[PDB]
Amino acid sequence: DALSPEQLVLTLLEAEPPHVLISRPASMMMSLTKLADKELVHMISWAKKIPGFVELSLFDQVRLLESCWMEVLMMGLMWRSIDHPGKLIFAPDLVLDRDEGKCVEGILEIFDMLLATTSRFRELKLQHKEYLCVKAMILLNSSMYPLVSSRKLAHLLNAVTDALVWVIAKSGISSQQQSMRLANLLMLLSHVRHASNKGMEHLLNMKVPVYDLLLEMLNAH
Amino acid sequence: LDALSPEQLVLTLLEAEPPHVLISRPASMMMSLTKLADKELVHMISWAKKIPGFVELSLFDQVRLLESCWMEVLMMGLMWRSIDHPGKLIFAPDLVLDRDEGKCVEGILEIFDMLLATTSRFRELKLQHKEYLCVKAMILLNSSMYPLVSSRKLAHLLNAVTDALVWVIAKSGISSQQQSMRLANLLMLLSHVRHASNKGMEHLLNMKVPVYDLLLEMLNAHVL
Ligand SMILES: Oc1ccc([C@@H]2Oc3ccc(O)cc3[C@@H]3CC(F)(F)C[C@@H]32)cc1
Ligand SMILES: Oc1ccc([C@@H]2Oc3ccc(O)cc3[C@@H]3CC(F)(F)C[C@@H]32)cc1
Repeated sequence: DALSPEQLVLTLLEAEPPHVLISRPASMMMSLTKLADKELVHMISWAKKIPGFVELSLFDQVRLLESCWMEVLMMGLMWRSIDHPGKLIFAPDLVLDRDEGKCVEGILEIFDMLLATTSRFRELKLQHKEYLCVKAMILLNSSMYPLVSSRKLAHLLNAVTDALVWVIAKSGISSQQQSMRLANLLMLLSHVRHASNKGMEHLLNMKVPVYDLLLEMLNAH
Repeated sequence: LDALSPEQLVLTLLEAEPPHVLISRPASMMMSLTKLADKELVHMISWAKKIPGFVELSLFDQVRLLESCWMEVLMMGLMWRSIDHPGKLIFAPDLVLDRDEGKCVEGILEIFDMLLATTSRFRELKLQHKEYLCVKAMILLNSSMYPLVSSRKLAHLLNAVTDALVWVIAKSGISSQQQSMRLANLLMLLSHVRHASNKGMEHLLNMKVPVYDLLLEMLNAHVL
């Protein structure tokens, strides 16, 4: 019942992470990095509140968290930036516009992928309910391996899909359009995965250790 | 309009399928894969040009899509011809590799595992021949965001191929909830194809045949 469409969406609503303030006393990358570390903590809490997630093997839980985190953060970023072209609302005291991305090399390229994907969600008029479904799906779909408890993950992923399909249905649009909107949303996931891969590569080409800090949190989990 | 109809479209993509590519071998594993990719790219252009309406996009978009997708389309091809043989990758008729051979070159094993794992999901879903034809066109048409944010034309084309896939899934006979679930399951896999594509690109650029520059030459010739 907790995985019933309407109930599931309300449950994901309440599970939303709080606002994160970095509280600033290289530096741009310092801030982004301090932010990620803080957001990751709340991201774990968020996942655990997704009905059934805690019931997957701890193996799958850790697996999913480890490979999704960057995507989920960027999905979050895109959603709070969605109404402001040219800008990225990373956090309540960290708003960066595109050009601030020229400072650090390699980043401008990523800002442009994030801004372009956000632009696309804006054009589709992504709803609050749809966004809650898509973000859970990003988590649940982040890793193939735990799927090829696997029974449980597949069932959970189907449940969230049903909820997204349900959300699209009460849209009142025709059945052809419903299929098209589902397809348009899911194809955007490719692009969120893409920006995620670019941001990971760049983070690792860098000389705060988010990834190791994440692994500590995961061992804590 | 009618040439983009679900039935005609699937048949048109069928005929547009690239030929078998023989690498014809007289570092080495990576030499082979690289010489193969280069040969496949030529035919991939031809393939794209046969997708109804592709040629009627701006040359700028045609080049954007081709440059962004090529690795994904290649890997989509790989997964499809490997789909019935777990543990193996049929790259080409004289180049079959199994997981283990991926240990030789460093970094490659991880990619093989992503490819093999994605191929296994396509096998579990029982990907159909005409579903595969639709998905691979979608991979091309959805490879780059920028050309969409002639943009009217690309969105129309992307909708036509999607309609065709939805149509393919419909005549499957299954219920309406399952049709939605199948569409969703297929498209979520695109994320994993994109992913393997990104790992394979990164690995290719960390290397010391120049596939990407050779692609840009082909792209300039396509342009001239
Ligand atoms: O809510 C958040 C969402 C995403 C992030 C990431 O932060 C870093 C940090 C170091 C690094 O090298 C790459 C990145 C990537 C790429 C990006 F576009 F700059 C932002 C990404 C952080 C918080
Ligand atoms: O049909 C084909 C499909 C994909 C390819 C690619 O070939 C190279 C070549 C050099 C390199 O550094 C990376 C890769 C990636 C990664 C991979 F898994 F090894 C195979 C990929 C080639 C032909």
